[PDB]
Amino acid sequence: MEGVKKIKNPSTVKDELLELMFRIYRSTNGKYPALEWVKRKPNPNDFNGFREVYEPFLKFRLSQEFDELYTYQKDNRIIGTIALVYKRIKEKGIWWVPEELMNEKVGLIEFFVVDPEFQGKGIGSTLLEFAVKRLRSLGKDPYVVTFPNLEAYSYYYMKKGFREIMRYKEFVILKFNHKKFQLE
Amino acid sequence: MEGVKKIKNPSTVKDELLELMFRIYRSTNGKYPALEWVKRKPNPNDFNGFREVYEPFLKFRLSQEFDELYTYQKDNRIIGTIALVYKRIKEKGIWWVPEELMNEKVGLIEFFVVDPEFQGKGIGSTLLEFAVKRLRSLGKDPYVVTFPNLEAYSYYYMKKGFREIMRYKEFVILKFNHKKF
Repeated sequence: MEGVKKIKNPSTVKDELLELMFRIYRSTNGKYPALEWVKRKPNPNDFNGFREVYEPFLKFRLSQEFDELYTYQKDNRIIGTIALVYKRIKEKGIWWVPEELMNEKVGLIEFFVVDPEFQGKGIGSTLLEFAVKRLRSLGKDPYVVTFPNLEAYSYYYMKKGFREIMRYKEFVILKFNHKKFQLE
Repeated sequence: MEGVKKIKNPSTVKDELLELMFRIYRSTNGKYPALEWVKRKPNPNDFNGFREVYEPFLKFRLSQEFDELYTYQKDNRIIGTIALVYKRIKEKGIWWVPEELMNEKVGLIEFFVVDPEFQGKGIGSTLLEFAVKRLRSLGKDPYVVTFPNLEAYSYYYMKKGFREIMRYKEFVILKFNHKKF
């Protein structure tokens, strides 16, 4: 048995979600989920370090930020998630949200992920489609945020001695730094 | 045996490279290799459509863009690649680089990939480190070009009807356009 399932009280699945987010952090080698408020990011295989710096963030989002949390479950197991934020965005304090998106027709989608062992199974499409329609039925337009510095090559090169020097056109040029490389 | 091999005549392993690159195309669901000029990218599992659009580029690059091509092999099997461009870069038709950065001190690293089956085994590091060293020796400062739009989330969302509306240094906001979807 499987399917989309709404979580009545998002905070009650924090532990299960925490572990799902860690497996993703490890599978993506520290790429996701994003840790904007973290100076030094923990090793992707370090769960304790991950939890210590992510648990507080999740606790807050599950309690206040998220207005609706949806998950894809298979036999009572969360293998996919997606959250909606639409209740008074102007007062949500969402760090990336500009004044232009602080209006009644704005709907935010976030916390969208899929268990790394269930990719290309149609789960992401089902979740996203459900989320887009849910927001629409609420008279809201769907918006999302993304972090380009997480692009695969840039991310790899960056932690390999390269530094950003230019980003003209649809490209981002990086340059190797000898002193930065050895700094590892 | 295994290790890094310098391909004397890059155009000789064109077919094997095509095969490897298609495996990457399929493994990254159409993300890599980048097909910028392509308005309508072929389905990630469509080898014929992939070749028709990518093979001509690869062919040109192997013969006219790359000055040096290195691979990492396990016997005759290519499982990693990396190329160097540092000779007369102002005359290779390169469009993904600024005119201000096309001097004799510039060295370009491209065609860097590793077979999806050999991740986290040190292959990538070995090749990159080799490339960087070789470039520095020739008195060239190594540079690479990346495509931010290929970021996992962006790429996925853009494929699902999302379009960019606002851009910031650390993030980019995307809005769903039903009328377009």
